[PDB]
Amino acid sequence: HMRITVDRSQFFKSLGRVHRVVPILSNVLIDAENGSVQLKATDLDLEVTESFTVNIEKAGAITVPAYLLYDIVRKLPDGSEIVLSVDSAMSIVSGCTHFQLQCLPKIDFPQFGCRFFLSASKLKHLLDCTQFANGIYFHIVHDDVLKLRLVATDGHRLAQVDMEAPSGVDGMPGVIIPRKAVGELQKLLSEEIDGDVCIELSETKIRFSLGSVVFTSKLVDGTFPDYQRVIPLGNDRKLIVNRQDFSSAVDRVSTISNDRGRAVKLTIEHGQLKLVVNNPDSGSAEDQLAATYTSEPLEIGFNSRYLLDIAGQLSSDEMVFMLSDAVAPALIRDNNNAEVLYVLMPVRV
Amino acid sequence: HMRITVDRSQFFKSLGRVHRVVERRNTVPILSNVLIDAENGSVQLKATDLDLEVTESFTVNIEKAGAITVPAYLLYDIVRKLPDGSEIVLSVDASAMSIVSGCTHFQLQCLPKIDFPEQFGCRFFLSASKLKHLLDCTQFANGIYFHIVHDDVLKLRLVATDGHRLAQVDMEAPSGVDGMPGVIIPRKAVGELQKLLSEEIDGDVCIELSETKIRFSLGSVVFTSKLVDGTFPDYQRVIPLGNDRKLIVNRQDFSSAVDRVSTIRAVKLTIEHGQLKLVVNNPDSGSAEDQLAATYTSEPLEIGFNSRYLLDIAGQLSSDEMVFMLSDAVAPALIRDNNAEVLYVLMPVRV
Repeated sequence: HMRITVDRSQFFKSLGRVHRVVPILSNVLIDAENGSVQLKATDLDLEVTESFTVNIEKAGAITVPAYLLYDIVRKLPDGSEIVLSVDSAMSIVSGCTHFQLQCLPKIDFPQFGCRFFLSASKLKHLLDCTQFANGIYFHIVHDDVLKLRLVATDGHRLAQVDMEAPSGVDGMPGVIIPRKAVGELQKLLSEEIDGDVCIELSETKIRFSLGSVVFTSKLVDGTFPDYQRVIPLGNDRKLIVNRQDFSSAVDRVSTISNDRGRAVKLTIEHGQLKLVVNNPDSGSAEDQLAATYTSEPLEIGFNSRYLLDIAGQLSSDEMVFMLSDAVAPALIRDNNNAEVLYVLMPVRV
Repeated sequence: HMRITVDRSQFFKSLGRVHRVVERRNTVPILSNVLIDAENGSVQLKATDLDLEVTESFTVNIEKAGAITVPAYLLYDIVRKLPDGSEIVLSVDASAMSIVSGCTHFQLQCLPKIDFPEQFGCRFFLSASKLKHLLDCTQFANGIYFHIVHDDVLKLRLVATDGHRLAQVDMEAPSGVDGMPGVIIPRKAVGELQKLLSEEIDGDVCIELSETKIRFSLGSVVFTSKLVDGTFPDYQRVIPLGNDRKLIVNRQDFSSAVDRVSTIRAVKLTIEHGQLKLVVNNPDSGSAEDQLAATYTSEPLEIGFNSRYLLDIAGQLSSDEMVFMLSDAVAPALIRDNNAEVLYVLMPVRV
C-alpha cells in the first residue's frame, strides 16, 4: 500500500512546478519514503522533480494522470488536508470529497564531470538575453578572465551574452541546449525566489537543482559553427538613442502594419532620427527622436518585433548601433555592459 | 476639413465600447471602418455589422467640425499604445486622416462619411442594474423572447428555452410598457448588450421598441438591434406542472461540491431522507464522490443532470438556499429560489 497526508496549499504549489512538463507519459509519479515526498515527471527529453518534507505514513509509489490531479487540488478548499491512499486505484480525500483515480505502478516509470553554482536570477537573465534569438550554445571563452558565454543565432542573426565564470567551470566542454529546455527553465526560474542553482553537466544531460526542484534535460547532437563568423568586425557608423524613448517609438509606428509589413525604416541624419512605417492598405506613420549620430546619413530598415525583443533585453538608458549600409548586419549593444551583444539582419524598406 | 483634440484615455475608453461590433472578417471596406461625427460640443463614435449598431458620445472642446470613417482595430490598437493622458490631434485635408501625438504622426486610409449606412412606438425606462440582472439569468440558457404577462400585476418577463431546457425571469413592469408586444432578440445582441452594461455606471436605460427594431440608450451609449423572424413556443407547455418532490440545499456548498466532483459531464444525485450523495463516474478516468446536507423528505430519488448547467444556475441564483422540484429520474426538474421571480427548467440525464 501507500498513504500520505499533505497540506493542500503546500501541495498545490509543489504541483505547479511539474505542471507544464502514451498512457504512462501523461501521468506523474509520487514516491513516499524517508520523511519526504518527491513528485516527478518526464517527457523522455526532460525530467522535473520536486520534493517537500512531510510525514509519511506508509512508503510506496504510484503513477497517476497529471493535469487531472492538478485540476482536483485546484478545486479542493484552500489550506485543507488531503489524504492519498492506495489499496492501481488511488483514493483522494478532502472532507467528504472522495476521489478514485486510475493509476499505473511505479515499475512502469523510467556521471557528471562538471559541477558548479550560479544564482537563479543571474541564470534567468542570460536565457532571456538569448531565448528570443535549435538551441543556445553553452561554452566558456578563455580570455585570461574566463567568461561563461551563451550564443543563439539564426543563420546570420545572433545573440551572445557573456559573464564572469564561477569556480568549477575549467574543463567544461561546449554543449547545445534544446530550446524546449530553456523555456521550461525560465518558467521554473520565474516561479521561485532567487537562490543558488547547482549546474551539473554529464556527457549527455545537464541538471539544475534549485533546492526542492531538480530539472534534467538531454542534449543536442551536433557541432556549432564558430558563430564569430556572422558577427561584423568593423562597423564604422555609431548611433546612440535613449533606449526607453526608442522602444516606445518603435512600438507606436509598427501598429499600421500588424501584418507582414513589420518592417520599419530608419532614416538617419546628424543628431536626428526619423522613423517610417508605410502600408499601402493602411497608410503611413512617422516619429522623430534625438540621436547621437555623426556618420554619413543612412536609411536602413529592420523587423519591428525583433528590435523590441532586443531593446526589451538591453538595460542601459542608451542603445548603441554598429552599422554599415542598408544591407549589412547591425551590431546592437548596451552603453555600459559588454556582457551581451546582438546581431540583426536588416530588411528591405 | 475637420480638427479635434481629445484626451487619449477618455478616447480609448470611448473607443472600446464600439470596438467589438466592427466585423473584422467583413469584406466590404466601409464596414470595417467607424464613423466619427463631430458637432455641437460632443464627439459621437458609431459602427455597425448591419445587424447591430452602437453609438457613444463624449463632450470635447472642438476646434473644427466634420466627419470621416476610419478603420477600427487599427485605430484601437494605435490609441492603446499612445501614452496615457496625452492629447491627440485628428485632422483631415476625405479618405485622408492625419493623427498627431507629439512627434508621432499618422496618415490613415479612410472613406468619407457619405459612404456610411444610416419610428419607435414604445418607450420606457429601466434601471441599469435590474436590466443586466435579467439577462445574466438568461444568457447561458438564436434569441430570447421579450414580452409582458398580464397577471393583474403586469410582469415584464424574459424567456429563453431549448426544447424543455428553459430560463424564465419576471419583474414588476414600469410605466409606458402597456401596449408593448412580444419580440425575439438575437443572441448576438444579448451578449454585446451585457458587455455594454458592465462598462458603465448604474443608471436609467431608455428602451425604445418599434415595429422591427429595439434601441437601448444608456447615457453616452446608444445600442440598436434587429429582431428575429419566427415564432416562440408557448413555453408554459414546457414548464412542469406537478413535480411532487422538493429538495433544498446550500447554494454555495452545492456549486463547490458539484464543481469538485465534476473535475473528473453528467453527475448522479442520490437523494435520501436528509442526505444527498454526489457521484461522477468516468470509465477511462475513475470516480468521484461527495455528500452534502439536504432538506429532503420525499421518496428517495436518484437523478442526474449536466454539471455545467447547474453551476450557471447556482451561479445566477441569489439566496443561501437552492430549491428543486422533481418527480422521477426522467421528468424535468424545476429549480427556484426564496424569491421566485425567476425559474429554470433542466432536462435530466441518464446516470
